[PDB]
Amino acid sequence: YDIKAVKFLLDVLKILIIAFIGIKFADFLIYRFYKLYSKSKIQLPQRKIDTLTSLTKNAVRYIIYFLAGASILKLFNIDMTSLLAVAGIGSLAIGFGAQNLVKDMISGFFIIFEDQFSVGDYVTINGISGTVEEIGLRVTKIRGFSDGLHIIPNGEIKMVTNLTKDSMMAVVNIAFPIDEDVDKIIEGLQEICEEVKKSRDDLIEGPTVLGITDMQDSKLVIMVYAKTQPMQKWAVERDIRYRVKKMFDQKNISFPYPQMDVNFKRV
Amino acid sequence: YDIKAVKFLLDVLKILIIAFIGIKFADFLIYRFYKLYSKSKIQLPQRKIDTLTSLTKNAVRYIIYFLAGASILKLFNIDMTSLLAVAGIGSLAIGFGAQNLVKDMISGFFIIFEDQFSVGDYVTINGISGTVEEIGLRVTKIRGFSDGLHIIPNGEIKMVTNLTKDSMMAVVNIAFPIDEDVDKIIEGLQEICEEVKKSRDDLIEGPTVLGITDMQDSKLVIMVYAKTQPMQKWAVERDIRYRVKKMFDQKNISFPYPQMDVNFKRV
Amino acid sequence: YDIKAVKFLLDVLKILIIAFIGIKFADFLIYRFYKLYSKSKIQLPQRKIDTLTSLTKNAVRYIIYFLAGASILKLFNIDMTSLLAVAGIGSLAIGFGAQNLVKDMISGFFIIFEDQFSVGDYVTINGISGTVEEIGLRVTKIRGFSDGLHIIPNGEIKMVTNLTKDSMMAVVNIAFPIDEDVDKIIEGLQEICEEVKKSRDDLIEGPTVLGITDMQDSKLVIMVYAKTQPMQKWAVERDIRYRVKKMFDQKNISFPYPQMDVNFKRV
Amino acid sequence: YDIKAVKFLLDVLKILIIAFIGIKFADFLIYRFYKLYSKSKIQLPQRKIDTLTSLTKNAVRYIIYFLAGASILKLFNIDMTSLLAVAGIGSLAIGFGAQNLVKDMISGFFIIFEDQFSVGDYVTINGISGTVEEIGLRVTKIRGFSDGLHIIPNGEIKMVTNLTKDSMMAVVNIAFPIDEDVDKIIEGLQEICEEVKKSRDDLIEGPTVLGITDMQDSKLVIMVYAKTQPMQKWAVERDIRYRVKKMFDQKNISFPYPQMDVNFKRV
Amino acid sequence: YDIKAVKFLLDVLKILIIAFIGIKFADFLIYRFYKLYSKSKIQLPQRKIDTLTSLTKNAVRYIIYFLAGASILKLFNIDMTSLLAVAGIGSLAIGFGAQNLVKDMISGFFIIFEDQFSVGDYVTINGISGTVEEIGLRVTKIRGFSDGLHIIPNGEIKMVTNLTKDSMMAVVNIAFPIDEDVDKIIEGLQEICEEVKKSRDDLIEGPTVLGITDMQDSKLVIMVYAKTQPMQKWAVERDIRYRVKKMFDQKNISFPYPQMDVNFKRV
Amino acid sequence: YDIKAVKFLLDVLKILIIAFIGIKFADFLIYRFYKLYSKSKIQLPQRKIDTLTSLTKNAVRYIIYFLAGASILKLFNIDMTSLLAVAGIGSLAIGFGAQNLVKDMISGFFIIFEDQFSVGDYVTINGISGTVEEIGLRVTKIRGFSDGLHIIPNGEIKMVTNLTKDSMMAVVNIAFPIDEDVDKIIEGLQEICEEVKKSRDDLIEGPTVLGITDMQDSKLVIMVYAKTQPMQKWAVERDIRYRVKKMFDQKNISFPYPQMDVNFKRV
Amino acid sequence: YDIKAVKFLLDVLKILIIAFIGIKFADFLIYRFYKLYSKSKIQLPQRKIDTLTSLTKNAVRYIIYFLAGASILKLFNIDMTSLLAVAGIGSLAIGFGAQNLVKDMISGFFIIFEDQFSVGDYVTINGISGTVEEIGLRVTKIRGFSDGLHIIPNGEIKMVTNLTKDSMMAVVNIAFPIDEDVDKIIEGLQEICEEVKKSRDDLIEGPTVLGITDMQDSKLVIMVYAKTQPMQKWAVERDIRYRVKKMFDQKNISFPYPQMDVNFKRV
Repeated sequence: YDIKAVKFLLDVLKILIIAFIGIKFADFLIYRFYKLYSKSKIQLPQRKIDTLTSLTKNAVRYIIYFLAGASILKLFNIDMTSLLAVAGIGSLAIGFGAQNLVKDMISGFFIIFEDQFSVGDYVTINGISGTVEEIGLRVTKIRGFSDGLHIIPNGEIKMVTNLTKDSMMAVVNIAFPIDEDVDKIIEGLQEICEEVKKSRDDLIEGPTVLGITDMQDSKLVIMVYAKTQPMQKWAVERDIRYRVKKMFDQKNISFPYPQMDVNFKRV
Repeated sequence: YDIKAVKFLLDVLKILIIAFIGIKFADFLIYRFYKLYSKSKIQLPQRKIDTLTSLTKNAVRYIIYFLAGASILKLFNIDMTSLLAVAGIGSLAIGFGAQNLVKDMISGFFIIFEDQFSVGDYVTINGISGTVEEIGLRVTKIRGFSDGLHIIPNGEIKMVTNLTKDSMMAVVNIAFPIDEDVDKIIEGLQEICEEVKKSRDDLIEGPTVLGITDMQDSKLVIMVYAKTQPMQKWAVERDIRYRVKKMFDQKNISFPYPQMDVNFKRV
Repeated sequence: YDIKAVKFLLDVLKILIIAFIGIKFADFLIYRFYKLYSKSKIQLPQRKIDTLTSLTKNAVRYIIYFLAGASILKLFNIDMTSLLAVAGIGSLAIGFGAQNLVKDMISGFFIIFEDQFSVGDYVTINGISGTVEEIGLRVTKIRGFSDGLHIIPNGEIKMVTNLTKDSMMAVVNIAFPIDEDVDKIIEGLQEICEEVKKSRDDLIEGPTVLGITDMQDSKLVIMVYAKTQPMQKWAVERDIRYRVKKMFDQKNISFPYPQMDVNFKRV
Repeated sequence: YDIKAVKFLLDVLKILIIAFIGIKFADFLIYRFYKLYSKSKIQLPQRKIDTLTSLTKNAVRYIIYFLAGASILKLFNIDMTSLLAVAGIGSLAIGFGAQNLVKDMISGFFIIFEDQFSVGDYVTINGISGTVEEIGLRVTKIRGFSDGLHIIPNGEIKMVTNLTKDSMMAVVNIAFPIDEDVDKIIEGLQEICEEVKKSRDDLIEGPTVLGITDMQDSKLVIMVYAKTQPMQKWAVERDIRYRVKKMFDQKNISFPYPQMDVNFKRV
Repeated sequence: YDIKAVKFLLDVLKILIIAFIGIKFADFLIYRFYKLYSKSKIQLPQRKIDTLTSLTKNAVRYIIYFLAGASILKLFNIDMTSLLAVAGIGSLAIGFGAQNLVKDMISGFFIIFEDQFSVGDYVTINGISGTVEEIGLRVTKIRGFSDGLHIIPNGEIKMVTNLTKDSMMAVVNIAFPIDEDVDKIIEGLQEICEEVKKSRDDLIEGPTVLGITDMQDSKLVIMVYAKTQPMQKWAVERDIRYRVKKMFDQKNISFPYPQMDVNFKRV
Repeated sequence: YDIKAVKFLLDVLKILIIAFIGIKFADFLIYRFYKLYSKSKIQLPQRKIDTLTSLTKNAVRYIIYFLAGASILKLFNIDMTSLLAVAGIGSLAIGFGAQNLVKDMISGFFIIFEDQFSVGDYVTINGISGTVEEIGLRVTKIRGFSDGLHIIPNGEIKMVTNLTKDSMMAVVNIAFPIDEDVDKIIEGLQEICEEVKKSRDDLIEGPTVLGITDMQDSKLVIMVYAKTQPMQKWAVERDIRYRVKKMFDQKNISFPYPQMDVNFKRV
Repeated sequence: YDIKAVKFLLDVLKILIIAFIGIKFADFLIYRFYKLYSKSKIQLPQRKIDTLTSLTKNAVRYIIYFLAGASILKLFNIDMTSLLAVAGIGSLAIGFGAQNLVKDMISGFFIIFEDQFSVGDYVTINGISGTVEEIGLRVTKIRGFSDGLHIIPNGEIKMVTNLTKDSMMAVVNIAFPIDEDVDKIIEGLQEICEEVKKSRDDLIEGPTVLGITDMQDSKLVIMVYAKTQPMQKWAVERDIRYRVKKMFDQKNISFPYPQMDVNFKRV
């Protein structure tokens, strides 16, 4: 007439005392990871830490409940494989929904750690470009000129192209009619290059004229370029453009107006 | 002649009393999570809470049924691995169909918690732009001017670019014929910048003229820009455009009409 | 000389009596879930319910067969892990092919439950727009003007933008030559706004003229807008367009004809 | 000196007699599911059923071999988890390669069961449009006018838009110069609407003129529309187009020729 | 002082004799599946069968090694779950990398079995079109006119549209100026239809004129169509085009030259 | 007072001697698979084989460590399921990161084995075209004319279209004004066909004129085509183009200059 | 009255002493893998190594905690399958989030090992082109002219096309009016080819004229090409362009101006 109900009550008593120990233990650890991060009130307000700490506490309570519960269910002869094919709906949903969060974190870790870019560089990252403002661990902030502030999760960084770095390149493609006199234009472009090499202090390499970079229908295109100091690219381009307009005027050279020629019939 | 039928009836009696205890226990917990969320009738109507609470109750009944059932099946010597390869069709279908729901909730949690944007900012989020109206946990609402109200699930937020924030940037690209007189145009643009810096109180930085931002075929393009107070961008741009038309008129300057030039043959 | 063949026949007899019990039990449950949903013949015809109920019954028969079978196979010393790596082909194929069905259902549940839109609103949902006609749980129906009836599964709803709701916005972008007289045009547009504010009862806000919304090459574009009652947007726009044509006529103002200017050589 | 070799030979004898029983059992079931589907020679030729039945038989033979084999391997002390990590290559490859097949079947089941469309409707399904010819369970056939016969697997049906159904809408967008006389044109369009309302019997709603649906550069566009009987849409549109050309002729109205205006310099 | 070393050596001896038996057994089965497929040298050269058979043999050797090895490792008290988390790297990599192969085979099976197309039809399959040359089980070959020979794996077949089949449709959209005389043109097109109905034997339905299929700016488009025998579509279209050019000539009708009209200022 | 510490030390001694045996065994196998592949120094340099063999050795050391370790951890009563949920992070990451590698190898195996193309054919493969230079097992090399050398991993081959093979097709679409005289042009094109059939030895089929392949606005297009020897396509097309220009000259035929016709107003 | 509490305290003492041993063991191994990589301060600063080593240490502490903890939880009768469905959320999230890291490493290994490109070549890799600056194991650095520095993770390398290598090809497509004299133009192009073959030392093959590579509307296009030394392509093209402009001038040949011809009506 059975004396195993003893081992039974022993076990359910073990599960209960261990779940209690675990709960108090965890409320202690959450309170400590609380107060230690609470008085050095740097990275977070006591409104966020509150909701975050409450969130941690609730997660640990529910986990501990589920565990004690399924263990005690095991004791009343419920099958743990069926219990697994039910709890595994949550294992799967959460486990996979969280993978983006983990991808963000790993990616961010390498962005920060490989110094792919620092809190001031101008970068183009996934078709969007701007000046980096914050580098978080999960998320990166980047303010374009006029574009507004872009907030990009780190997992979404396919390629990150960094302008700046070891200086930028400024480039102007100026187009003339094919029609036109090449050597005159090229000599005038070089005069602009010299005037700008003297007149600026942000440029490290150029300006330089390199040949006919392109030829098509009724226009031929020549390129001037120049290595500039970080964030000066556009200033230099705008300057070169102004001077090129001026040189179109003084040197009396035709503008690259589109140029058709038509045959006539009257009827 | 066997005296194990005792341990057998003992077991199936344990499964049944535990499934009963679990069902009553859960109907109690659902009734409490019911009435506690029921008289503080804030976020939900008693039509929604009804269907939602009925839904929870039915899910717990079906889970408990499945558990008791598979355990009793285990008792009649049915294999739990085959039972698993059957129940796992549901574990997989539900577990993965729900991963979007979980992704939404994680993403939403970070949107709210990192204050990526507040209930008033103007944001562009996945090619769609508008003024945010609700920030849920699963879903975000965003009303574009004329666009209608966009409802976006949170898991679908690749990048969220926020305009507004620390002020916007207003930009006008005005285009003149290459043909034209640069310094006159630039000086007049600066007169418009001064008149607008005086004439407005929403601007915090500009307006400012920066050089020849672009040059092509028969037009050259100059840019004025100006940091404005949140949501004033467009007002400022429209103002600057009006003034620039006016200045085209008074200063007598040619409009940037497309400009071909054609050669003739008669035949 | 063995007396375990007894426990053996006992077991296979247990598996058989349990599979029998399970089959009768389920044909009973299917017959009840049948007749209860059968005389309240609302949502389904007795041709659909027949094929659906037959389908349920066959699924339960095949599952029960597979279970009894794999258990009896376990009894003749067949390994349940190899049996698992065979049955798991079906666990995987079905479990994952069904995940879209589950995704549809979850999504649909939230569409209905968050009242994202009701059986009358005009919505644009994944590049397709129309008037919603049915809101199912798995699938949504939406009839565009001329487009035909679109049937969209719920899992395919990335964003659902809802026009209507708290009223629509009607917008007309009218374009004039840059060439033209701005204040005359604007005053005339305001006369059209006043005449339409008087002459209609669907509009709740506009009409209103806001500045030069755009300026380019040989055209400048002005915008009139107006908040209208649900589904009136287009009536209002068509009206404003008519009146704007009329105002081009009476006020004698040039149409925005594209405007080149060409230089001549003869040869 | 061991008397367990008895239980050993007993076991391998059990695995063998059970694999034999299983093979004969299955060849019987395949032969019956053969002859029963063989004399009602409706949906399949005895060339297809032959290769399909041969295919079923071989699959069951190979599965039964693998099972008996891995069980006997278990008996010579081979580990079933390593055996699992080998067989699972096939469990995974097949299990997942077959998921499209399962997706097709589920989708098709719902297409047929929700009567999303019947064997005659004209549907646009994933950018492709045509008249449905067969509705299978795995695959749908749809013949476009001139397009050829499209065969679409059911799992690939994102949205299925069905034209026809509760009648179609025929739409003509006729464009006139802005230049032109609106009320004359509108009255003439209404005369065409009346003449067509009289002259046809396939239309159920229109034809109707609704206002200036669009206005741009040198054209303004008016829309006539009309609900028609299934598959008459295009007949009605072609008719309305013919009559509109006729009305351009008789009423002497200018065609919407693109309309530039150009300024001259000679040089 | 232990007499279990006997059962130990017994076991490792069992694993060894079973791995030996399995290896000889498999080399026999590979040699037979070799010579049986070797003298009926149809589908394969004895250079392919050699490398394929060698490949099979090596796979079976390595699998048998891994099995015997992990079993003997189990015997020296190595844990099979850790062994599983190592071998499962290969289970996963291979199991999933092979899923495309399995997808190809399933898809190909259905293409062949549902006779979606035969070794002569002209099909468009995933944006690519051509005449089918081989129908494999894994891969399909399709030679476009000028395109070269396309080799498409079967798993990549989303939709397969088959032209040919129950005949093709040939279609010519001829465009006239709006300017023009409709009934003359239509009557002339019908004369071309009659002359071609007489003059060909590949057509089964047309040719036929159906109305104004389109109207825009300065062109109106009329469509002639005709059901033709498989692969004749293009011959018919080219013939109809030639005849339509001839009819433009004889009947003296204006070609659909783009038609602007321009206003002049001199300055 | 326990005499199981004996079986304990026995076990950990078994794990240690088996890990030692396994390590020496593997360093031997690596040294042999080393020296055997080392003196037939064909496919690899002794710098690659060094780093590759060192890599193999380190992988086997770490695997053997992990196994011995987890087994000894099992002995001190550490749970192997928790150990599994930790090691499985690596099982998953590696197992899935390697699936591309396996996909490449399978695909490459079939490319090589089905002789889809050989080391000289001109192929277009995923939008990129070129002449194949190497066919590896993991990766394929393909050098475009001017394009540079493309290196494509095998798993990335959706479709591979092979030009060459049973000869190429050369195609020239020449366009004339609609305006023009069709039979003259066609007869002249045939004279070019004959002159080229005589004048070349790389062509196997053409050249041939087939009708009006296209008719539009102000141009009608005729096609000449011809089956050529592998890699001659372009030579033939270039030749036919030259001759067609020559024939435009001699036969005095109008070029297909775009052809508008304009109406005039002065104001 | 139980004497198993002895084996109990024995076990938990075993778990504790093994977790202690493992912790000290690991802090030792981390300190060694620290100091050995610390004084050879090459690839890393002692700021990075610090944070990386601290990171390793913390990871191993948390893993060891989780293990000891779950083992001791197993001892108080907590179920390890439920414990597995909780820890598996992390196994899944981390295991899958890290798969990109693994993919990068494998890919990079093959890039380095197959010398697909070296630290100087000019490559186009996923639509982005530039000169390679660093080849890491996880990530590749590539600086475009003007483009800025692109940092690409290795897993994102679909195809990597390498220009340079066995020399580059420089290509110029020059276009003339159809109108024009072909043999004159071709002979002149050949004179430019000869002048450039003499005048350069970077070219290894060309320059060479090959026929009418293209013919259309009012232009015909001829191609000159030439194999050049690595990185000279563009110099050569720019030179050939300059010379071709010069040759348009001297030889007096018409530029390829777009060429319409128009018919007149006055009204």
